Amino acid sequence: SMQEEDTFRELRIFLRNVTHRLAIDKRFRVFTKPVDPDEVPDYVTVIKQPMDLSSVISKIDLHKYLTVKDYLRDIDLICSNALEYNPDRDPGDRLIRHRACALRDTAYAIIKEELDEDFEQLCEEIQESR
Ligand SMILES: Cc1cn([C@@H]2O[C@H](CO)[C@@H](O)[C@H]2O)c(=O)[nH]c1=O
Repeated sequence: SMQEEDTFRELRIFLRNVTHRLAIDKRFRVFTKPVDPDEVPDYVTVIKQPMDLSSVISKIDLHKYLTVKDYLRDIDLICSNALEYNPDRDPGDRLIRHRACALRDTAYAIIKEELDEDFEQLCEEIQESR
């Protein structure tokens, strides 16, 4: 449907806007790009599904997200990866875990305030019909 395509285009605009606001926050810099393999060579072995905000933008533009739920699974992945890969009591690990939790919480709070539930419901229904 042309009307369904308008729905998804609006979803994409909304997701780019949320992702931009996360990406510009200084606390979340570490999550804006894939990690440096030369810097952290065991990362690809420990973390099988790397995710970051640049990859999220790429996925939005590739029409990979048809719902906000599918977007949040990738935000959740950014966060869970950070908790799994940096689990220690040392301050560097604690800092990154705090920042990961904050990224997750911030994304969910923006969505809570700014996503219309009926718009998400529409997206989910279109997705489930395909
Ligand atoms: C996302 C992430 C990053 N880092 C460090 O910050 C650099 C830039 O991402 C990485 O190369 C790594 O040294 C980590 O140590 N753990 C992580 O989970």
